[PDB]
Amino acid sequence: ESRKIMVPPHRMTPLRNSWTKIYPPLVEHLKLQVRMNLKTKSVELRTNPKGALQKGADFIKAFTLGFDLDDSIALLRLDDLYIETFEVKDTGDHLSRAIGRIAGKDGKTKFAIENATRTRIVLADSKIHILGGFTHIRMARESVVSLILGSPPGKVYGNLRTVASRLKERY
RNA sequence: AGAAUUUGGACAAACUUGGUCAUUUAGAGGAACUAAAAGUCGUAACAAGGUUUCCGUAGGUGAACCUGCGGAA
Repeated sequence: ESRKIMVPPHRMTPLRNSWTKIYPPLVEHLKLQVRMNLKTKSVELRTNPKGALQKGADFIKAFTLGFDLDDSIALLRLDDLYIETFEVKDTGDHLSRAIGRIAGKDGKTKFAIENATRTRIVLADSKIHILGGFTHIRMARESVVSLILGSPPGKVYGNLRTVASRLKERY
């Protein structure tokens, strides 16, 4: 029993140079066997005779999606971690500057929402992936959807301050 | 045609000398109207929203990396 994760040709060279830190938790912590098909540009994970294949698939799928090495190791460990993918889909007007509104100047809005909601976000052209806990993904996604659908920067930043406080608060 | 006697002298800028119009009074009076300001400390209020990871190309190049431009997720 096996899984195949297709590595796109824009995350291929980081996979090869950081490959030597990717396969050791895949081959001794997880006890899988791992091959990298250079023909199909894919990663194959097979099970030996001696429920972790989905964990390894999510590990390399996070790296495939665009999350860094330590972020992917954080997904491989830390059972309470999830990752949500969505396109914008809500062109000059709407597509070419809603993503500029998520980013901001030097990505400071994305950095602010990452630190406020304790997720971390990779923003493609229009493909947003979010790695966090369940409630953390909920709040980061609500704020990202907010500032692609139109909200004032004061409103989204006040909501970010408030969500940081209430997510870290007991009671 | 010069020159002065002129040949006759109309013309005449500047100087005396009464009224008209505009303005200054050295200024001083009169008797009207209108106006008259007592309140620590108050800001930077003032403003837009292209990040990650590759790929090509031009330049700066230890051909590494950076920057600009063009694409991909």
